[PDB]
Amino acid sequence: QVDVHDPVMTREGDTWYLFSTGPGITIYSSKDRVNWRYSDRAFATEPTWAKRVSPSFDGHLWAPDIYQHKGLFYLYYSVSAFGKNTSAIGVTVNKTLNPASPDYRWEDKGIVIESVPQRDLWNAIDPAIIADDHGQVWMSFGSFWGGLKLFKLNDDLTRPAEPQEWHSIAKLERSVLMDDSQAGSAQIEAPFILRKGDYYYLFASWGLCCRKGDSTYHLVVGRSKQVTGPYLDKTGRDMNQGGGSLLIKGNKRWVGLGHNSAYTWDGKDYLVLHAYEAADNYLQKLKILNLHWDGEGWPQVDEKELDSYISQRLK
Repeated sequence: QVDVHDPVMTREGDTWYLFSTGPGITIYSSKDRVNWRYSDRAFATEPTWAKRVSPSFDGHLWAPDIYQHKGLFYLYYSVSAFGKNTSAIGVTVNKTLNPASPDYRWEDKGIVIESVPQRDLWNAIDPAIIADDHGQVWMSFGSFWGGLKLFKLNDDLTRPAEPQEWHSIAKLERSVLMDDSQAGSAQIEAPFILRKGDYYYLFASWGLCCRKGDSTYHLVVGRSKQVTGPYLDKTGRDMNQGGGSLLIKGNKRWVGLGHNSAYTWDGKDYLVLHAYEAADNYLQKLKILNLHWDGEGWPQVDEKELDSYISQRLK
């Protein structure tokens, strides 16, 4: 199976592209969303500014997002360090995703936004891009600290619009009296927003990833009429006060899962995530699940598809 973390996806013409946390942002390609061949790393080495944001930076970019805009491909990515909020989200652009195309090259546009310890009570990782009905485009992001944020992008989608317009969209408990440089116990990260019908649906990941056997990582969801919130769960609780309705959690076979994306392709909806295979040393694996919608306007997935979806890494 294809091992990925924090997977996003897009489609250029007839081929699917997948992007994963990994060196330079790992890129895979597939004509059927099942059998995946390696395509490229977006960055050969790393972004030139990466080390001054995060001195210890190991070469692994985190938590990508892929967004199509005015004929161009915008790939957001995160530079960070483990357990810290010395982080930034960058964006690099391409005219195409086909590596053998002469127009293929990724150009770095640099830092969209950066978090600084003791200044910011948020962590500048885990971008997701969403457009609204008024021609505006927003970035949602965040992990731990004071939770998840939404801000308006400027016209080229490389920086916050000025003047700035920000909105908190999901949070868990934290006292400001805590050391600002510490992650805290607000185990929440990785917003993803999908427009469906009259609602925007905010997915987030709760609990702890990356922890083999002790991983409690799972997905919750809420929904809002406006992209800027408030996102309420099934019981009517704002996600800004720790609301969020269980979408999918793990079992004996898949211990922890999350950091999801979500897409509408050819009139059908899909959930894209990673899940830790307990029979394979808890190694993250791509899972694509059919995303359904009940008669009350809430998403639903069949967890058995954690087993029935079996990706294949080709050579």
